[PDB]
Amino acid sequence: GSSGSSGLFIKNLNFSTTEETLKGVFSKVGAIKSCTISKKKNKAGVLLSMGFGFVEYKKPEQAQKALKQLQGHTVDGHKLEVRISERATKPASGPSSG
Repeated sequence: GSSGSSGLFIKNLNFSTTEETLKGVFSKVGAIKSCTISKKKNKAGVLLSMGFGFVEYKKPEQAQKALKQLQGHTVDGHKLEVRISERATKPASGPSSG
């Protein structure tokens, strides 16, 4: 019984994709409060995405819109998975090699 929260979880983020571009695409809906993509220090030591990130908005609404509004958008030839951050259901990340 509570509607209204900030934050957005993204998946399938092309390693090539950057924070700048992400802000632009999301900047269409409204003013972004804070954007941070899951990036770690690799062998080289460069901040590279991990295929997912977290976008924040100034108001719950904006996030509620950009959620699906941005969903389906063909980015880098691949579609991203947008979800309402802070969701009870945990993301099931399957393996790749095998």
